[PDB]
Amino acid sequence: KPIWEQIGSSFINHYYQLFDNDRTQLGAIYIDASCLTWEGQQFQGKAAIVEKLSSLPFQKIQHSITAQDHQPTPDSCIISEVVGQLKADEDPIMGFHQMFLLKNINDAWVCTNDMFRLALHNF
Amino acid sequence: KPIWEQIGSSFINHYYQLFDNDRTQLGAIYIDASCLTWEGQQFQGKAAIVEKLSSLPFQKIQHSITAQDHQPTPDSCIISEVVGQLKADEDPIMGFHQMFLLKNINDAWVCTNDMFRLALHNF
Repeated sequence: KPIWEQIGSSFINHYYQLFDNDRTQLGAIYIDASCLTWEGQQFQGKAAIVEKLSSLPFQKIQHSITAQDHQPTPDSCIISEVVGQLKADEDPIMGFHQMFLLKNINDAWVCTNDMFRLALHNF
Repeated sequence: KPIWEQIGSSFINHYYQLFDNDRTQLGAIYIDASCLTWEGQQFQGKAAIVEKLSSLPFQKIQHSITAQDHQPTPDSCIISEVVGQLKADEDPIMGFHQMFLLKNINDAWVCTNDMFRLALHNF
């Protein structure tokens, strides 16, 4: 795998790792200019984004990835796509799709753009 | 609508008009560094993208957008997300998801990163 795939796959892994153990720690991977579109709702900046994710009414959450793709961009960013399922407490299993735009700032890969959508009908 | 939504939306609309009515003209929206991932397979560079699009086995296709989201990025690009359905010739209706990274180059909006995937779930 090319370097953008190694970085992206690793960022994806670390992201869900954090999200699934303590989403209040996701601030380390967003910056003030970060944009998040979560089920059509928009949020900008590390504070507002973490607040939104933290507000999700779940105690236990687990992401399982069924597919991911990564590409390099001309401004040296990495764009990543992920599809999978999520198990939050006793809720029925739900499919999700997520997109990330990554940029290296201050020698750290951060997410500048995040778009998340859930499957309307699940098995 | 914010400017990034107006531009992303018109680009999306244009891309599908081209795809559904004259796909041989799709190369015009890409540049040499553009990258495409088609149903999980990678085509890096305009030449490979163009050849792959030219190879599509369908004679006629129709796309219908059901949802879209757009965001501005720090380097002034626009990241777009499209959810919809598509029907090719006699194949059954299928769900799809597509992501586009847009950048104004030589003062024209072009797509630098394109990720297309068929979808079994309705996002």
